[PDB]
Amino acid sequence: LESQYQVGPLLGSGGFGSVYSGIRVSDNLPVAIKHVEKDRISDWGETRVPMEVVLLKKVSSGFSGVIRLLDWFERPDSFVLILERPEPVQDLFDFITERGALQEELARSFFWQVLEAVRHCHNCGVLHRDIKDENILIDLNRGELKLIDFGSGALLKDTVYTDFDGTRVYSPPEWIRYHRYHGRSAAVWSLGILLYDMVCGDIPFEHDEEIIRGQVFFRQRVSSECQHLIRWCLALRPSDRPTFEEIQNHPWMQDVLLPQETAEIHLH
Ligand SMILES: Fc1ccc(-c2nc3n(c2-c2ccncc2)CCS3)cc1
Ligand SMILES: [Ca+2]
Repeated sequence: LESQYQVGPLLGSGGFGSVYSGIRVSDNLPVAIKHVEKDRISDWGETRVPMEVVLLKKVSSGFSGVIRLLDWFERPDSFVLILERPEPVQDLFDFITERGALQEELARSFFWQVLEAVRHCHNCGVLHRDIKDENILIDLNRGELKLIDFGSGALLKDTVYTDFDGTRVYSPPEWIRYHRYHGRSAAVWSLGILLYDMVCGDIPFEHDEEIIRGQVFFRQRVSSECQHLIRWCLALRPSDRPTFEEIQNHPWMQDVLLPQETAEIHLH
C-alpha cells in the first residue's frame, strides 16, 4: 500500500472516515485514499469486508458516473480504499454554495447525469441511500458528475427497509413517520430534494414537520415544468412518485446538454 501509493494532503474526514489525496506510483494516476477504522464500521459484507467494498465492487465494473474503487487493503485496525480522483474537481455542495442557484440548463445536465448514475447503481443491484450535493463530484474539465460515498448504501431489494443512516433532510416522510421505506421510491424523493437544491440554491425542508407536510415553496424563479417535476418527485405517497423512466421522459428533462458542452458553456 505504502509502496504503491504516494500519500498527499487530507481532503476531508467525517463519518465516512478520513480521505487523503494521493498518487499511484506506477503511472502517476491521481487517486483518493480512504481510511476507516474497523470499530467504526457498522455494516459488514462478504472474506469479511465493509459493505461499502461489496457495493463499490458491484458498481465499479466498466465506465459510469460513479467514482470507481481501484483497490483496497485490510490493516489490523482499519480498511483502506483506493478510489478514483478527478482533477480539477469540486463537489456539488461547494459549487452551489459558491455560484448560488443554478441555471435550469445547467441543473438539467447535472440532474440528468445523476439519474444515469443512480440507474447504474440500481441496475448493478446497489442502493445508494445518501444521494445529496455533498456526495456528487464535478469533473470541472469534462463536465462529468460522479457519485461518491456508498458507506450508507445497501443491496437493492424489493422489500421494506427498516434501517437508515443517510442524511435526514433528504429522507422521505415515510421514514420520518414510520421508520419504513422502499428503495426506489425513497431514492426518487431524495432526487426531488436534490433538484430543488440545484435550482433554488438551498434545500426545501429543514424540519421533520416540513418533510411530512410535503408543501414545497420556491424561493427562486423556477419554471412551471421544473416545479412540476420537483413536486412529483416529492409526492407524500411513495406510489405517487415517478419512476426513473418517467423522470427522464418528463418535459423539463428534454434536450439535455452533453457533459463536455455543459463544461464549455457553464464551467470553463
Ligand atoms: F477527488 C475526490 C474527492 C473526494 C472523494 C471522496 N470519496 C468519498 N468521500 C470523499 C470526500 C472527501 C473529502 N471531503 C468529503 C468527501 C467520503 C466517502 S467516499 C473522492 C475523490
Ligand atoms: Ca444540501
